[PDB]
Amino acid sequence: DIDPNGLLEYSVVYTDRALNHMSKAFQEVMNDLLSNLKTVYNAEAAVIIPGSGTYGMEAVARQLTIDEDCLIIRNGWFSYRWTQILEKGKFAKSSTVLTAERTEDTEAPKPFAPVDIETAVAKIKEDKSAIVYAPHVETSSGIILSEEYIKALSEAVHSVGGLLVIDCIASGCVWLDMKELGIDVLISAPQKGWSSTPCAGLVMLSAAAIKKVESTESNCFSLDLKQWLTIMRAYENGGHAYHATMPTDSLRQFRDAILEAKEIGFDILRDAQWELGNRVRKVLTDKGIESVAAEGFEAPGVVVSYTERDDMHKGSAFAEAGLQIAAGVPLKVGEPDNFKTFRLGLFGLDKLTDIDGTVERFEKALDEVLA
Amino acid sequence: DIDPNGLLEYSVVYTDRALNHMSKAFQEVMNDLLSNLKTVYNAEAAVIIPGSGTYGMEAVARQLTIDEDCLIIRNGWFSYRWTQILEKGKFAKSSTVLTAERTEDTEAPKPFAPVDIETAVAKIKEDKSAIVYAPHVETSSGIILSEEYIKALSEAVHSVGGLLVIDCIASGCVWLDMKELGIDVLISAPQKGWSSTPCAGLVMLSAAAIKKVESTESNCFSLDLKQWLTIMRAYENGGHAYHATMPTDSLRQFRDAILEAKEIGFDILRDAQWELGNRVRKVLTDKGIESVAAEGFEAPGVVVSYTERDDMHKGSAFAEAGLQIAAGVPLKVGEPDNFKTFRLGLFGLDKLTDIDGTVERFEKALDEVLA
Repeated sequence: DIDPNGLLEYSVVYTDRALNHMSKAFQEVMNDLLSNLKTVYNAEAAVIIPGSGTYGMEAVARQLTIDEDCLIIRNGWFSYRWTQILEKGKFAKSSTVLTAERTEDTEAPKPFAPVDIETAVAKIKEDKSAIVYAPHVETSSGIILSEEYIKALSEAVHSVGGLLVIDCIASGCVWLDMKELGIDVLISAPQKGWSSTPCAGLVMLSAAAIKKVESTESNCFSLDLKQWLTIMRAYENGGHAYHATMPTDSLRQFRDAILEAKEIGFDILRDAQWELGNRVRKVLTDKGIESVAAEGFEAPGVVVSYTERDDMHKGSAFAEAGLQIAAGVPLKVGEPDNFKTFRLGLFGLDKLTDIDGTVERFEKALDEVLA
Repeated sequence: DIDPNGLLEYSVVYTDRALNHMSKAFQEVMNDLLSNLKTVYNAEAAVIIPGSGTYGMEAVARQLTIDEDCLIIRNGWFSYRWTQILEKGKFAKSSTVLTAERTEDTEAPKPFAPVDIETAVAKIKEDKSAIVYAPHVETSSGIILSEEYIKALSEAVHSVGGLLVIDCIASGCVWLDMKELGIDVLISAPQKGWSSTPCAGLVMLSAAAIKKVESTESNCFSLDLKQWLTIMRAYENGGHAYHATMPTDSLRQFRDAILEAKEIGFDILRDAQWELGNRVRKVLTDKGIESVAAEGFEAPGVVVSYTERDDMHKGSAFAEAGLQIAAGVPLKVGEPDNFKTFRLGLFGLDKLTDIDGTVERFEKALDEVLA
C-alpha cells in the first residue's frame, strides 16, 4: 500500500506504515513538489518546513529580521501575526506597522482598505526597511492587495536594499508570479487553496532572497530557513538529507493535489476562484449584507461581512443550515468597539469545479439563516 | 470519505479534502488522543505540537529554560540536539553537558555507557539545575537509560526545585510511567514506536510541569507550549480552538494507530519490543559484530553496531539485500576519529506482531552482506 516497490523498513526513522524520506518514491515526490511550486510561483527555490503556514512565517522572520528594521502592512489578524511573532521573539531591531483604515468614520459599519500605496512607499524609504511583510489576502478582513500594489512595495523596498515577503496562505488559486512583481519570499500552505491535508509551511524564494538566507544565521534550530533550504537541495541534487522528520505521506498527498490542479488548469482555477468570490459576494450584497473589505480590495477566496447577529457572527446559524463557516475575529487595526463580522472560505478544487452548486448551496443556507 | 456526517465546508481553514478541526469527528479524535496518551504515560496533560518530535523538544526548551541553568545527559547526536537548540537560541542562562564514556580507551572499538548515575546526581545538586534533559533511548548510539537511572535523576532535580525532561521519541513500546519515575515532561512522536505518519511533537506533562508552564512565558510564538496547552484544554472542555492549523487527518491516523496498539495490548507490545531487540542483538554478536551501547544500556528499538565497512556504515550493502537501514552518525561525545557504525530501527506494530519473520528477514540480509 505505502511503498510497494521499496525496501524492507529497518531504519530508525519510520515503520512500514509511513513513507520513508530516503525511499525512491519520496525522492520523486520531493522533486515533483519543488519543480511544480517553482513553476507556479516563478520562484528560484521552494522550501517545505514541517508544521503549518505560521511556522513558515516564523522561519522567514527568524532568518531574515535578526536586528533588522521591518515594515508590516497590517490588514487584519493574520498580518498582526507578524507582530505577534516579532513581539514574542524580541529578535528584530524595529517594526513599523501600517494598519488598514475605514473609508469613513461613522457609527454604521464601513469597509476597510489597506494603507494607501503612496504612504506605504514613502514610509519604506524613510524607514530604510530591510524587510517588508504584507498579506496578499488577509483572512480576517477579506482584503486583497492588487498586483500593482505589491509591485510598488517591491520597487520601494528594493530601492533601499531590502526584500519583499508576501503571505499567500489565503490567496487560493489567485497565483502571483514572483519575478513579475518583484516578490522575494512567498509563503503558502497545503490546506487552503491547494486542497490537501495540513502538514507544512511553504516558503518560495527569489535569487536575492536565497543570497540573503545564505549570508544570515537563524536563531531557531527547528525553523532554520537556511538549514531547510540545504535539505531541499539534497533532494534537488538526486539524494536526500534529514534535519527533523518530514510529514512524508502528507506531502505525497499534496503532490497529488498539485497535479490534480495542474490537469484541470491553473488559469482555469484562477478564473474560477474570482467567479465564485464575485458570485458569493453578490448574493450577500443582494441581501443587504455589507463587505468588511472596501471596493477594489475584495478577496475572492475569503469573504468577510458585517453582521449584528451573534448566531451569524459565531457561525451557529449557518451550522443549523448544514454549513461550516468561520466565526468573525478582530483585526487589531483600531476597529470600532461594535465591530462584528462573519467569514466564509471559498477554497478548494471541489468548489472551483462546481461553481453553480457551491453558490446555490450557500444561497439556500443564507436564505434559511435570514428567514 | 473524510467527514461524511459533517457540515458542508465553507470555513477559511480547510477544503472538503481535509478534516476540519472544528468538526465533531476531530473533537472525538482529540479526546481519544489526549485520554489514551495520558493513560499510557500516566501524564496529567498531553500536548500535540504540529511539526515533529524536534519541535516538541524546542517548545519545551523555549518555555522552561529562559534564563535557567540546565543539565543535559548527552549519549549521542539526538541529545546533542538539546545543545544545538540552546546554542542557536541563546536563551538559556547556562548548560552543563555530561557526555557518555567508553568502557575502555583502546585502539579497538569499545562500547559506550552514560555518565554514571552517582556523578549525574551529584552534578545536578551542585548546578541547582532548573531543568534536566535526558534521552530514554539515544538513536545514534542505541543507549537506553534504566528506569531506576531516570528515577535517580528525578529525585536529584526535584531536591533542588527543578523538573525532569525525558526524550522518549526512540523508546518504541518501552513505556515509561511518569509518576512512578518522577518525570515531568515526556516527549514522543507518532512515527517511530506508534506506527503512524509523521506530523507532530508530543509533549506529556506532570502537575509540576503544568504549573511551571503556566507561570512562564515562551519566546517563540509558533512553538509556545503554554499556548498549545490552552488549545488542548479547549478540546478537553468539549469545544475547540485555533493557534496554527493542526495536521488533522494525520492525527486521526495516529488515533487509529494508538487504538490498534491498545487492542493488541500495550504490555504484549512492550515485551515484544524487548524480544525483538534482544534477538536481533544476538544475531549480530553471533557474527562477531559488536554493540556501540555497553552491557546493561542496550536499547531494544534501536540497535547501533560497529563496522569497518563503508557499505555497511552508509547502508548500501543492506539496500542491495533489500533492506533500508540508517547510516551511522557521530555521537558528539569525544568518540575516537576511527568511529564507524551502522544502525537498525526495530519500530512498529508489524515487526512486533511478527517477531520470527522480522528476525529471519534481517538474518538473510545480514548473511548476504557478510558473504
